[PDB]
Formats: sequence, C-alpha cells, structure tokens
Amino acid sequence: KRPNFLVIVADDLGFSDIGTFGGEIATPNLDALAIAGLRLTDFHTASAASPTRSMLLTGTDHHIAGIGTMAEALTPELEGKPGYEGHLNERVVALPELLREAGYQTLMAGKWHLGLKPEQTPHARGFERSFALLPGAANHYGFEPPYDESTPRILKGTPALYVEDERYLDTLPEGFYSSDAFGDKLLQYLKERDQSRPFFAYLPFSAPHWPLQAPREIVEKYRGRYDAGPEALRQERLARLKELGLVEADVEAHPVLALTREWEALEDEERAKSARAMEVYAAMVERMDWNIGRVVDYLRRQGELDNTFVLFMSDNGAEGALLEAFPKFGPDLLDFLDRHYDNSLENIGRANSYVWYGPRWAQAATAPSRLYKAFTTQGGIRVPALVRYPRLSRQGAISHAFATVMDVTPTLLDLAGVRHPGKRWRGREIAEPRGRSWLGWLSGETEAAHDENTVTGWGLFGMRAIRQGDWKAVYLPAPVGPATWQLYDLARDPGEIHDLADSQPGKLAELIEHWKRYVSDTGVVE
Ligand SMILES: [Ca+2]
Repeated sequence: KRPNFLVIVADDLGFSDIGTFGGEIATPNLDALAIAGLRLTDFHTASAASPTRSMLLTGTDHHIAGIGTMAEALTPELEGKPGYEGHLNERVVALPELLREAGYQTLMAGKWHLGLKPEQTPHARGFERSFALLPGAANHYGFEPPYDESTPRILKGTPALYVEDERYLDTLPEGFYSSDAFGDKLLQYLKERDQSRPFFAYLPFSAPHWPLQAPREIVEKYRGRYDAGPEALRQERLARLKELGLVEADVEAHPVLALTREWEALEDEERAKSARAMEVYAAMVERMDWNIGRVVDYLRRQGELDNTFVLFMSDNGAEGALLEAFPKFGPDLLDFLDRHYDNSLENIGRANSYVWYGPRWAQAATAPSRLYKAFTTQGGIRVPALVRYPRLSRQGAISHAFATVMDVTPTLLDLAGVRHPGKRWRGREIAEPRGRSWLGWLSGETEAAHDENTVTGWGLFGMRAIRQGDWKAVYLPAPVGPATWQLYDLARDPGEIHDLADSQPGKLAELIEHWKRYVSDTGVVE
C-alpha cells in the first residue's frame, strides 16, 4: 500500500534544542522517532518562516513560489515582481493539491503563513480539512491587544486570525493554547478519516516562536535550569553535539556576536527575567513534543505508524532577533508592551506577557554555526531534521549528507507513486521542482541525494548565499557583515570563520557565476 505522510514543522526551533540533537529539553516523543530514524545534520531551509513553507510545499525556491520576501516586508518597488506576491502564488502547484487528486486525504492543523485571503487558505490550496493560524505569529492563548493606528506594526501583523476550512472563526475555544489546539484538531481529523485511504497530515506548530508562552506547570519543570546563562548553555550544547557525533570533535564554533550585555554584566533581576524566558521556551518545546506524542501514539495504536513516512523539521534557525531593535516593528514596541502586558518575572510565559529570548540564547542553539534566523549563514539555514520510516534502509543513523527543504515534495510524490505534472496544471503554467527525491539515498542505493556539483542559492533581506558541493559563499551587508562576498569550505569550517575569498579567488568567481544564474532562474530582486 501507499504510505501515509506526517510532516511536522517547529517554528524557530533551534538545532540543538531537542534531546537527540544535543539538548536538555524533554522531547521523549521526538527522540523515540529520531533514534530509530535518521537524523540530518546538513539539512537546510530558507532563513525565515514563509520562504521555507513556500519551498516545503512546492519543491522549488521561494522567489518562484510567491514569497520572494516576507509579505510583512513588501515594498511598492517589489510589488508587481513575479514571485513577490506575498502568498503562495499560481505559478506553483502545492504538494497537497497533487496528492488530493490522487486519492490522499489532506489534513492540516497549525500555522500557515502563506496567505490571508480566502483564495489563499489551506482549504483553497489542497487541504480537505484544516485548522490554521493564517499570519506568521500570534498570541498562543489568543489574548489580543487593542488594535488601532498606534498599535505596534509587529502586533498589527500578528493577530490571532484563525480559519477552519472556509470558515473564518469569530472566537477561539476556552483553554485555547496553540500547540494543544493543533494537536487536538489534527487528532480529530485523523480519527474522522476514511481508514481505507492514505493521508497526508501537515502539522506546522507556531511553537517555540515568540511571544514565549506555555503552561505554568511545564515551565515549572525548568525552574533554575538556565540560571548559568546562554554561554554556559552554548558550552553544554557544543559538548553534547560532539558526544553524540552530530558535530566532529575538532569543530571550531563561530564566536557569539551580540550588542546586548553578556550574562555576567547583567544585574540579578535582568538575569532572572532572561532565564525565565528560556525556561518558558523549553516548556514550549516540551509541550509541542507532548502534542506530537498524542498524534504519533494514536497512529501507532491504529497500526498505521510503520506505514507512515514521518518528517520533523524546524523552518529556520533559532530566533536571535531583538524585536525592539527594528523601527518597522514599532512605533514604540517596548512602551506599548509596558502599558498593555505584564512582563514581570512572575508573569513571563502567561497570555498577557510578551517576550522573546534574544541573540545570546539563540546562538546557544545554533552553535557551532554562525548567527541565527534571517541570516544566510549556516545559523540561519541549517536546521534539525529527522525521518522515521521503517521501509527505508537508512534508519538508526546520523547523516551529514547535503539536503534541502526543496527535496521534500519530490520525495513524497515519489513515495506516493504520483508524478509531478510538469509545466502545466489546471490550465496554467507552473514551476518544476528544483529539489531531488531522497528515495535512492534513503533506500540505500546511493550515499546522498546530491553531489559535489549541486548548486543551491539563498537570498533574503539583502543577504545572499550560494553553495556548490561543500563550498559556500556568503554576502552579509552592513551593519551585520562586511558587505563583501566571503568564502567558506564547509567541510573544513562549518562555523564559517575562515574567509577563503583571497586565497581561493577562482572558486569564489565560480560561485559568483552560480549566484547570477540563481538570481536569473528564480527571479531574485534585492
Ligand atoms: Ca519560523
């Protein structure tokens, strides 16, 4: 029989957060899947949420699929540019659209971030059943601030805007907490399914994305765990990554860069609030894991899990952003939060708190990689991923084989026996995948789905990367980089520390040719 699919996406989860990826956070359900499956150390997304999601569900690049930049970042200049529509566009066909016409039941519960309008919903784009947060974020409990002209832009852009199928919801249920509600709905849809046909189940959490919020009883489990701070944590993560074989023992970690005060420079009250944010974060991840368990355990008891291809991934690097640092997110975010929320120590994590853990906590989870979410360095794009499917040969191991989010759609089509329709679908021109099916690799026929000549690009927020084999060039503009192409050998320098631009000018030049072709193939506009 054709397999089921369960595609689970964490939101801004960091590389070493989960237990089997070197973390101290309780993730038993994921860990059971991970150790019996295949853990990926060289799996890549885009550097931010909607770009990644557009790639996941198409098998092509975000600049083609409609999210050339984030909608919330769109300009009048970028306006009519193809692929910069700000929603999944009609130049692509989505994975669920293809499966659904081939007899799969398409079921989703979670964050969408691929369009706000009726014709852009999961219902519109291939899901027979869906319960979805349409924006990029929202209050986990559905506590909404006043909305008027004076509301910070980052809050105006993140209302708790939910749909079920075609119905825009006017209320949320009592006791609504995002991760629990997604677990509840997806379980509902699975229990309500036609058991005589396969399913494609999509479970995009909004945890552990800001605002950091979680049940108090889970936050309590972490009381005091993070009192030694983000650098002490980074060292624990690095040690554990090397003990587990996820990173080689000789790997040189990128230095931590931030403009904030280091832990030892903070006052006791400042530390206590920052540590509490990280305790809350941990609980978000544990609670997400618990919901995943509810879904997976149900499938297991049904006798369906072993014929379910289970993919878990984060959508981008850990979130190091200081939301107060960007005037576009304002005006006066901190003041608004001071007047509308309660970020007192004892209230952090509750519905009427609103915190984010910042650059030092984030870089603890991306280490040894350079930087974090919204950068084209490895910190922003290399994400934890696991595949559990016992029909595959490559299970029980850790793989450092190059892989991307664009490989997923072709892999699942392949397993489903469903052909990509080529260049036309429903009477319109569509893009063909840029990724490659993982089947030969995971079936043990080949060592990897890519090779030394594979070329992949990235570009978002003025930053660039271009990679061929294990050679990668990066471009970070001022004030966050040198506004010049830097060149790295990822096989020797996973931390992107040693710029080889001057010593290997021919390799850089080759990569710059690839970058131009990437721009041209995908329609990148800066
Ligand atoms: Ca994200």
